[PDB]
Amino acid sequence: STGSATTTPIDSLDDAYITPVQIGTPAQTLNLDFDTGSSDLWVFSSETTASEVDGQTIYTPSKSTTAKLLSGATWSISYGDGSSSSGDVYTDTVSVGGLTVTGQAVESAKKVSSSFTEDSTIDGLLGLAFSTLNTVSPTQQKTFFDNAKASLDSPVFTADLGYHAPGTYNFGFIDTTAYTGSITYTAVSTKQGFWEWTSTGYAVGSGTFKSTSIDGIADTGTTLLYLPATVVSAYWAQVSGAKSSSSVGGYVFPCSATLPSFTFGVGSARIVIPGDYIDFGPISTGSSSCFGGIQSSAGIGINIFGDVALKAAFVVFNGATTPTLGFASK
Ligand SMILES: NC(=O)NC1CCCCC1
Repeated sequence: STGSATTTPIDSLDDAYITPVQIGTPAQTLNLDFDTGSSDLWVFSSETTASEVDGQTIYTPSKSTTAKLLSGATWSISYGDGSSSSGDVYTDTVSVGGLTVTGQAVESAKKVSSSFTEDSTIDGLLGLAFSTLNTVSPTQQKTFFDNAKASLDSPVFTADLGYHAPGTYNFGFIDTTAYTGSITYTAVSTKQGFWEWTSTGYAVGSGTFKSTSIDGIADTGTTLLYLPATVVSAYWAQVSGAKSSSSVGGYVFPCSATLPSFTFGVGSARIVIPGDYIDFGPISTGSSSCFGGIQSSAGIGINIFGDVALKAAFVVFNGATTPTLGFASK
């Protein structure tokens, strides 16, 4: 089997991407944030505290003839950005882009934090990291990808995120028309439950490539590119008037600037992030200070190849017995 679904930016900055997901019988279509940095499929629901719902589409398990309460199971998650959600669990039929899993754990939110309530465009998350990070207790549950894997033509999914445009998530096949050149594969460590890999180095604009190992995660659920302070300082030193602002919470730059590109290494290959991809716009409406798309990871404890990096590539998440990542230009 295979599936193929279009992913759409939630706003004009590509702050996140939503992909329609069919849940239940008859189908209830919710727009989920596909997140390769977490392992829970959770939804706004008929159980969510009413004051915490503001425009999201909800899953109502009582209207699905295939929903079953997973007796005793609860979940509770806290993300890197400080947001959180918790609730109970149903099993139900879940389809993505024509690919169907029966008996998927659908985590129903009883509570969500303010950042979720305040984002009317995201109806929940669909986690695509390794199932070892799933929060369900007392019986940990499998991701949608882990449940689908055995039925797929090939045990893979691909992320093809657009810059200010729709893209695609494919399951079970590699669309050889979606990228240029060849795919370079690189080793993955699953020891922290993430798609964790080591970049071979970087370049700023037309500068010389610096060969240096940068361990980090491929995370579709993180907006920005978080890298060591040495690397980030080197990038923003090329932008007149850029500075790290403690008050704003990262590097800012004059909105009048033209930003340089940023290149990262995948083995002997190179992925170039155009400068425009690094512009996240005014810090506040009408400001001439703009927020940077490359930020320090110093305060995180891990480097994160988030959407700024991934949307410059066609990315293969290879879930073979020994997982690997693949990157191609496009
Ligand atoms: N994706 C995140 O922001 N945090 C993850 C940490 C590991 C457990 C699942 C959530």
